[PDB]
Amino acid sequence: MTEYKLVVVGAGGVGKSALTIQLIQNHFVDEYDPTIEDSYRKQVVIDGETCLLDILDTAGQEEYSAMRDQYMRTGEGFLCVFAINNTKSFEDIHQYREQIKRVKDSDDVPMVLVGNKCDLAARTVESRQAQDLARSYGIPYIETSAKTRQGVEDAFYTLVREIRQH
Ligand SMILES: Nc1nc2c(ncn2[C@@H]2O[C@H](COP(=O)(O)OP(=O)(O)NP(=O)(O)O)[C@@H](O)[C@H]2O)c(=O)[nH]1
Ligand SMILES: [Ca+2]
Ligand SMILES: [Ca+2]
Ligand SMILES: [Mg+2]
Ligand SMILES: [Mg+2]
Repeated sequence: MTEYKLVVVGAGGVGKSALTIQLIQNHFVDEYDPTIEDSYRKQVVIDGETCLLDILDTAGQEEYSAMRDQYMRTGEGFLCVFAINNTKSFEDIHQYREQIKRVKDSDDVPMVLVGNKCDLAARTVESRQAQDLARSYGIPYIETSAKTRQGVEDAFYTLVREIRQH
C-alpha cells in the first residue's frame, strides 16, 4: 500500500509528542519527557485510500540539532509545530523551514504549519499572524490541541493531502 513518511518538527515543549501520541494512541500525554527521536507507524484509511503513516517524532531540544539533516533527508512531509502560548516557538519556525528548504533543495516541500495548545488561553500568537506565515510558505495553517484532540487528525491528514499535491 501507499506509505507516507511524515516528520514532526518544532521547538522543545511545543507538543510534538503529545500530538503524535494523540493521533496514533488516542490519549493525551500530560507529563513532559523530552524526545530524542521516536518512530510511530499506523495503517489508516485517508480519503478512501488505505495507507501506512510512518511518523518521525523529533527532538525540539536544541542540543540535538545535529540530527536534523538526517530526518529532513528522509521525510516526505513535515508538520512544523509551534505553541500558541509560546512566541519564541513561533519565531523558531523559520529556522526549521529554512533547513528543510536547504536539505530538500526545494521551495516546494509538503508542509503544514501547526499552532498547538489551542485549548490554552494564554495566547501570544494570534491566528492571523500564523496564517500569514503559512501563506508566505505556500502551506496551510491549522490549530490543534493534543489535549482535547481538536484539529489533530485534521493536521496530519492535511499533511498527507499536501504530499499528494506534490
Ligand atoms: N494544554 C496543553 N498542553 C499540551 C499540549 N500539547 C502538549 N502539551 C503539554 O506540553 C508539554 C510538552 O509536550 P511534548 O509533547 O512532550 O512536547 P515536545 O514538543 O514533544 N517536546 P520535545 O521537543 O522536548 O520532545 C507536556 O506537559 C504536554 O502535556 C496541548 O495541546 N495542550
Ligand atoms: Ca494522560
Ligand atoms: Ca513552500
Ligand atoms: Mg517530544
Ligand atoms: Mg502580539
